[PDB]
Amino acid sequence: TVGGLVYFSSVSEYTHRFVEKLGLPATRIPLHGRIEVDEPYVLILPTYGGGRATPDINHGGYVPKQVIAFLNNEHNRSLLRGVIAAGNTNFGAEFAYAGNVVSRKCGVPYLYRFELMGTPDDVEAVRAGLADFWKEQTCHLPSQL
Ligand SMILES: Cc1cc2nc3c(=O)[nH]c(=O)nc-3n(C[C@H](O)[C@H](O)[C@H](O)COP(=O)(O)O)c2cc1C
Repeated sequence: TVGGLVYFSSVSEYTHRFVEKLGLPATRIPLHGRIEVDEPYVLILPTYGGGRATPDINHGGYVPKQVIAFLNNEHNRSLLRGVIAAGNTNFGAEFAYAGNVVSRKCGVPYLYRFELMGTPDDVEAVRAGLADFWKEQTCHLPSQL
């Protein structure tokens, strides 16, 4: 069984580069237009909209508009199981804040955060963490009595 993975990456392609390094297959949310997915997934997304030294989870701009639109589709949203976020620690209290926003507002675990295209340690930690994450779903199977 392949873990479900969905990501967004802008013209700078840093999240795309991270996903390529992961060695796990993934579906990219496009710059424009609707897509749909069919099986449970973890979302990897970068953070935009920074600037506010004392930020608030509800202030808009952190989550890419294409991700908001993707998650407005009830079926896509129903299949979201967790989030991994990227950013730049120079943003301080706003570092990787899209992960905070998605995890709190969609009620899913915040699995990991990283900077830019990620380090080798980030790649390894995400590969191991995703494996452990999907294994934990096997603790939730229906009764077969
Ligand atoms: C306009 C703009 C705003 C950004 N705002 C934040 C931010 O609030 N917090 C953060 O951690 N990174 C912020 N970043 C850094 C990006 O999240 C980072 O460069 C990321 O790697 C971009 O991913 P992408 O190349 O896949 O689009 C911002 C970058 C830009 C260009």
